[PDB]
Amino acid sequence: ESGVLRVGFTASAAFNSVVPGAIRTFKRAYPDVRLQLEEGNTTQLADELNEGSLDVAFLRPGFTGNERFQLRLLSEEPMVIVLAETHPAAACKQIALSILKDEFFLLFPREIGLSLYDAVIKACGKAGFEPKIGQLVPQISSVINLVSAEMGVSMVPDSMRQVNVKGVVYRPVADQMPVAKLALAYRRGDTSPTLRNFILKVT
Amino acid sequence: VARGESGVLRVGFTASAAFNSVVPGAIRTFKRAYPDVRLQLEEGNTTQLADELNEGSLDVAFLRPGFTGNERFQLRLLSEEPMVIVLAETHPAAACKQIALSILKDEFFLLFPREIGLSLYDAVIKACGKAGFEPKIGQLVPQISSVINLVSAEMGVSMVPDSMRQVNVKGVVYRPVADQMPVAKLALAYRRGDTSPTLRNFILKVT
Ligand SMILES: O=C(O)CCc1ccccc1
Ligand SMILES: [Cl-]
Ligand SMILES: [Cl-]
Repeated sequence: ESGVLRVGFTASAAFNSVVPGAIRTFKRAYPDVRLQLEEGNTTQLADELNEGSLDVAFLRPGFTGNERFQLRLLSEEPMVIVLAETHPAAACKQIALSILKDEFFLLFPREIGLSLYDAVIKACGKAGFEPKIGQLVPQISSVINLVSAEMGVSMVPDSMRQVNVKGVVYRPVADQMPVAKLALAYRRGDTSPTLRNFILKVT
Repeated sequence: VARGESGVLRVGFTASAAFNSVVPGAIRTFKRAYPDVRLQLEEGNTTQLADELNEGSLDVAFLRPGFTGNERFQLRLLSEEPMVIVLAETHPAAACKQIALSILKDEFFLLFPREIGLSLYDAVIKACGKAGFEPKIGQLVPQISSVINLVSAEMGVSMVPDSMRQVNVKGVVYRPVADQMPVAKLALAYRRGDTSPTLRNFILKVT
């Protein structure tokens, strides 16, 4: 219809084409709706849904509260490896996650950064080891730039390939099939026509 | 032994600054040539990084000059860099190789909170200010990366450093500004009189 709609997403989720593609499709079909967009991590985006300062969110499932919200599983992209071009393993078409047992891992801060981190370590432990914590920077951008500086490595969703930083390469892992999970989140009982049309343009 | 071969150096940099090739390049060079120093890297906006320099929780920073209180620190001006226009592929102005800023006087602009960004925000307003308008503030997001993803959603336009060409997001292109010459300055800030050897060797690898 027409009105306001507060849409949230994680910075890493925004690269996933389904996030700007849904905002594009909704902006075109309902150009009178006042869109108000927000960026934030999974837990903070959930607190806004609870309090009411947000209507729908592109977040990662598994957070503590997925029962009291309506969760629409969206897509599953694979997790690739960020490698410095100077690294000798960059020549490999596919990397065994086992090969990076002796490298530092630049990941999200262990605290509010609860998304993806837990997915890296779970896929990483399956290769039979636990990554030593390298540098902890709260943004994917700086994670990828810090790999360019030869400060370590990391695992990122395949949608991170759009960050074409000179000096880094993106290679999938052949040992396993790690994936990044995304979900559409909104409260269980919402009657907003402006919101309703959004889940319909997403799905 | 205490000649900078070993020890701890804390380096700071802003989000946008990291994309510039000087920041990563300097770090690897220092790392390569001084493996045994514990590098403690961290991100922050220029205001936060400078305060960390003054308070002693940070040894050197890659920040943007001009911030208030910068005369208290030693600033080595790094290489300047032009500011390009970001816009969706579907934008009709994307067909041009160079864009005039007066073209987008009513176009919604996708900027960032002035608190998270002082200089780049100032450069944007000052550029459009010379173009003869104040930018229609559309949405505000915290990381720059996110304005490029939001510009992919046709939610407006924005102006970012030329380093962000590396953000090759499907649906956005970058075209330089033709009617003016916006720029994005970068400096290396440290304490005037910090004689930490590890710090001094680091300045050598930057300049
Ligand atoms: O580099 C940035 O991320 C924005 C530039 C900036 C940020 C904060 C203060 C001055 C300049
Ligand atoms: Cl000096
Ligand atoms: Cl001086």
